[PDB]
Amino acid sequence: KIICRDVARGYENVPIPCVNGVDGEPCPEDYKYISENCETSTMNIDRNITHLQHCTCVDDCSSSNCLCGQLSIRCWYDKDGRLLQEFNKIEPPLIFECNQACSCWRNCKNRVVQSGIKVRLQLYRTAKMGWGVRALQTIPQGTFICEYVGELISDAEADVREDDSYLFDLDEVYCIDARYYGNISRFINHLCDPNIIPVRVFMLHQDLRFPRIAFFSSRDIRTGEELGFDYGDRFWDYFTCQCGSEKCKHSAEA
Ligand SMILES: Nc1ncnc2c1ncn2[C@@H]1O[C@H](CSCC[C@H](N)C(=O)O)[C@@H](O)[C@H]1O
Ligand SMILES: [Zn+2]
Ligand SMILES: [Zn+2]
Ligand SMILES: [Zn+2]
Ligand SMILES: [Zn+2]
Repeated sequence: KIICRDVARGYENVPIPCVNGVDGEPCPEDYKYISENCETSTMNIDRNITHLQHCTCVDDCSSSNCLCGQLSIRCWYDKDGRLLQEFNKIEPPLIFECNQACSCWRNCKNRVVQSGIKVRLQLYRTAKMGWGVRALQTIPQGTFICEYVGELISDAEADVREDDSYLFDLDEVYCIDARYYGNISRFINHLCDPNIIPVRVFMLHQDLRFPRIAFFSSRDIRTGEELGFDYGDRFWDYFTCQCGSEKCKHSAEA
């Protein structure tokens, strides 16, 4: 049987199994699973602790006076760590989580992304799109899913790389390249009917060149459902969409 118990090798809060019920391809081995972003050449990230804006809260950061919440416009997390229904899912705001400069505790309410993966996912072989990721549980709208993790590289570097299949733009542009080093998010396919959205988030640094990319569910997700986001019209403008949705706008057909 083609199967891996945990492609993350214990690095995430939960296992991420792999299965293939479709064809003869073994679990992918042509990359290195990493749970946090890496660098090869240095990006010279502004890690200066004194450049962090931070809050003075000594409660759990649930009040509207939390500076970090104000930097985000408001804290968009409800009491359970889910995005509020009012969250702009078309044009998400930048999220500034609490950090090591804040007065609050590490368990405050403004630290969802930095607390890591909580939902049960599976790497699996799709019918027509290669590998994909699907839910092994129901997941309410607004739930943090996973971060787009990979190798941070410059625009000029991305421009000369052989394989652009695993690039996520941090638009002056830097990219996250998950080709050689990446997490579960490298396997998330494009869907014309998407159920997750990427959100830019700041945690341990606030170097605006380098937002981290957090996927949140955009609606309730059912068990077994493939996870997917909108790669965008510019990406689509070699191969055509196989999402198979009645709404597909990028197939060879339509
Ligand atoms: N909607 C879609 N239709 C056809 N291919 C898709 C797709 N979304 C993603 N892909 C494929 O997946 C690549 C992005 S990386 C996503 C994981 C990939 N399916 C894998 O097996 O490793 C794209 O280059 C394309 O090959
Ligand atoms: Zn606060
Ligand atoms: Zn806080
Ligand atoms: Zn704070
Ligand atoms: Zn489609």
